[PDB]
Amino acid sequence: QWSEEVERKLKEFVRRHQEITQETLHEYAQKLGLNQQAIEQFFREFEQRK
Amino acid sequence: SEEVERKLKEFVRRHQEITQETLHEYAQKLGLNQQAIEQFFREFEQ
Amino acid sequence: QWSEEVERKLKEFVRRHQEITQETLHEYAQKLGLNQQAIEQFFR
Amino acid sequence: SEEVERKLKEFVRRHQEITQETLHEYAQKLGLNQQAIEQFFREFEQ
Repeated sequence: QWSEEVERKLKEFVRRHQEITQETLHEYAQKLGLNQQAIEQFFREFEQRK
Repeated sequence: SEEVERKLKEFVRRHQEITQETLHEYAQKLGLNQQAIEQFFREFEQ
Repeated sequence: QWSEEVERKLKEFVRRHQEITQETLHEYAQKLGLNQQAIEQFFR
Repeated sequence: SEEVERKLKEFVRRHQEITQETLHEYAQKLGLNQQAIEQFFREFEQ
């Protein structure tokens, strides 16, 4: 035990938990952004054909 | 008619709004939980 | 050297994160469901 | 009317798949992080 190494490891666990969450939420929003662009494009293409 | 076009576009807009609001709420709740554990480590170290 | 309080706080952090996720997903499904049933009940 | 409704079906399906896959990936990454701290503590075992 090093109260030091243990403290370091716990703090890194908490930091990484937040890092993983932020990276996930951004990726999710990006992929949703793309799915939304796609259905918008369909609506336009459908209208063009009217 | 253009009425179908209206309802379908609104369905999609509401789907997006629900998604946006819920993602914001989720991030806020997770952020408070994160604040809580970080505050605990600060206090504990003091 | 071992802190039960630190152990329990960390386990609660992880528990609350899971709970927030499960509750958020459930709420998200409810809200999307209300919206879907509206577009369906528009017809006709 | 029907062809638009079917295309909206695929949008809704795709949004569900994006959400489900994102949740799986998120769980996997948090899992690795939790496993790492668990492994650190198992080093204290005789």
